[PDB]
Amino acid sequence: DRPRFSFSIAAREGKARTGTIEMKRGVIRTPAFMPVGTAATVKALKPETVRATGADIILGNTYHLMLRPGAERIAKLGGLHSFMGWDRPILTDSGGYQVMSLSTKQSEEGVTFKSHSRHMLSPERSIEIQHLLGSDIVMAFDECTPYPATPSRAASSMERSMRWAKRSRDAFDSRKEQAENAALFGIQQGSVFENLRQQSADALAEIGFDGYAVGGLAVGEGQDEMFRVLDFSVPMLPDDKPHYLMGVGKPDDIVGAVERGIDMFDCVLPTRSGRNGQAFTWDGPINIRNARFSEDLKPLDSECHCAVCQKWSRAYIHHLIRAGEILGAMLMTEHNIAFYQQLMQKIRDSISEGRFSQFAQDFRARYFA
Amino acid sequence: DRPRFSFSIAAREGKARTGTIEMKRGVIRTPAFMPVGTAATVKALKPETVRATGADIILGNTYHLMLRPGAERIAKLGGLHSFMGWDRPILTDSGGYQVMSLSTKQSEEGVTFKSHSRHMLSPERSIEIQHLLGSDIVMAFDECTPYPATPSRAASSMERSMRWAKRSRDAFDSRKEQAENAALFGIQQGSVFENLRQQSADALAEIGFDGYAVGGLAVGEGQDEMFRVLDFSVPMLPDDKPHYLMGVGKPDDIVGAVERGIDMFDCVLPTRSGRNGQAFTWDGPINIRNARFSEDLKPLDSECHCAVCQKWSRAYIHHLIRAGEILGAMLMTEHNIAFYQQLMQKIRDSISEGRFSQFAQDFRARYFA
Ligand SMILES: CNc1nc2cc(C(N)=O)ccc2[nH]1
Ligand SMILES: CNc1nc2cc(C(N)=O)ccc2[nH]1
Ligand SMILES: [Cl-]
Ligand SMILES: [Cl-]
Ligand SMILES: [Zn+2]
Ligand SMILES: [Zn+2]
Repeated sequence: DRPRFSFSIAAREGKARTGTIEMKRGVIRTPAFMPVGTAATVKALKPETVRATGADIILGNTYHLMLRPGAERIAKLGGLHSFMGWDRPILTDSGGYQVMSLSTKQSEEGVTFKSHSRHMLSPERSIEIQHLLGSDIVMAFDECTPYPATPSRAASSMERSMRWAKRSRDAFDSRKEQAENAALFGIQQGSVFENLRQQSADALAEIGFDGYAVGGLAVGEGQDEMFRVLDFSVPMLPDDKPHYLMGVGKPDDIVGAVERGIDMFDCVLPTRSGRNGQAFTWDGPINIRNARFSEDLKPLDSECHCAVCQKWSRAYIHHLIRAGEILGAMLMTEHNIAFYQQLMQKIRDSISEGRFSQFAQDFRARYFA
Repeated sequence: DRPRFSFSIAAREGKARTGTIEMKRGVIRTPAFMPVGTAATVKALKPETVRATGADIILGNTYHLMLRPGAERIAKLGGLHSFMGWDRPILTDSGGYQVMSLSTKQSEEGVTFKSHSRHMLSPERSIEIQHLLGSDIVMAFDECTPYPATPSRAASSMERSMRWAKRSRDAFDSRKEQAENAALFGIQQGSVFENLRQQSADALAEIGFDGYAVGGLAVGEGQDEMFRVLDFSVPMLPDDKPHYLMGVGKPDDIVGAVERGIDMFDCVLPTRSGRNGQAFTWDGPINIRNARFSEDLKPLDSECHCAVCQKWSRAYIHHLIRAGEILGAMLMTEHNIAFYQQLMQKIRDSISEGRFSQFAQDFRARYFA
């Protein structure tokens, strides 16, 4: 039987790594992309279709699930895995980002908020909610500093996040069944400031976590600045644990983040933009609503191995999306998630073969041609 | 290789019949239920899922397809079968019902209408559109008399429909590829009036068709009156050809119509009401939105063999529908279409075994308990 948590690095190229996370509910191949399952569903896909695209793990949103259908209710029904029919690992976010994005009164104890009914989130309650859901990878409860942030405000926010990281650690460890069966990741903060990022990394490593997220990015800073912060921030984290870049991102963001040592990603882009008509291809994204696709018999992408590209034309999917048909959302989403997984597979294989730098260059030349 | 069209009756009980229609693109088991594929999609289902539920044939809507994406466009892309990915028989309605329901200037030539752009439908253009789509069962272009109708107006409308039935026959026969590969059904009209129904049946049998629809019902008259009209109307049609009741209906409508000699059905009820939260069960319909289902771990129906009932709870589907999630529409629709197909299978098996009258009684006692 698999362990609670084991991360093994099988191959490296520069800062990039490829390997596996073994957990009780399955193996996660890294670098990994996690489809987002907001309200206990990856939108427009059955779980078997999510798995068929190659996903090893999905993300669930604590903030949404605690509001609807409710964490205690999900626990009474047997947990999130049983409820939605996904039996593999699930990583849950802590709610700290979405509570400030979608709901607030902030204090050292936590955050009180009104649902978009009054509710409360603290390190202790966030960890408890993630336990009730039956999460496999639990995220510490933090504060995602807005961008831009002054050094003083970034420091105060990071310091609070580090105090909350210790509270998250202790709450997780107090719950025997959670501590024995799930993993806990800490979140580095510090905005764009190298000294704060170092202080945050040091605090998290002193507490000790199973993996380390780079928080506070993809908040409006742009790719150049995100990459600049990753350049110095990722090396500060323990090398032997997974590095998770939260909320990223576009295909080119993923490639460059892997070049900088990131092992895990999540983003709503493939699902949300798929429903809006944007399809990812190796020649860049296309908007299938465009009239130029109305009689195009080619698949969404000429090389993609997904079931959508084996079976339906651009012309048909164009019609479905223009007509507002549910099947349009289904087909666009399956293709986009499959494309993302094929990207991750090419990344993993190229690192394993010592040709990832060439892959990244070739990928960019074609994607942006 | 299968013939263009062969209907064979394998077993009978009273007025009920069970058998098969063999066509080039597949065999249709009768009595048959056709899921409705309005705009080149059975809403929220891949074609493989439609087939997995047991459907042998689907219905396409000429009125919608001629407006979006266009009949000539579908032909240029290879036909409706290729376009949507359904390789089995498709029956297309003629557009006459939907043009008056959804769009008008009526004349002996046809109907001119504004899209909900000005457009035209005549017997000749309707048959041509159905050819361009590549329909396997083509419906004659008619006029669905509103209910209630005075005897004079019902007669005038039926007489026009019979003139249009001859024009439909001649247009179909003029097109060699259509005449050799598709079938043509005529539509009986005459409102609720026995003498007009007889005149219409006689006119259609004189022209000669591959099958005969009972038109003009399920237009507000209620089940008692629909059954009363079927009592005298179905025996007027040729016994050796299929009898198609257009736009019907609820499970109990289907059972009673089979008792009266109907072989084919279509209805949006399972798909449309599924998206609205109504699930069919052997104990009657339920509305999954109801709070009583929020913690109900049972499947939608306790006996249903569909993939939804094998895998997900009422509680989960309740959550999805309340949240407006696409997967809720997908799961409700797959279950409802599967339920309808299981109903048709039980009907076919009970007729084959000479126990359909008992099945109908047992079905009604439980469904309405
Ligand atoms: C889409 N961007 C994004 N940045 C994030 C940062 C965090 C975080 N906790 O710092 C979480 C989710 C995030 N999503
Ligand atoms: C839902 N009721 C319904 N009655 C129909 C009658 C016709 C007809 N052509 O008489 C066609 C479609 C129909 N749908
Ligand atoms: Cl999404
Ligand atoms: Cl529908
Ligand atoms: Zn694809
Ligand atoms: Zn079912």
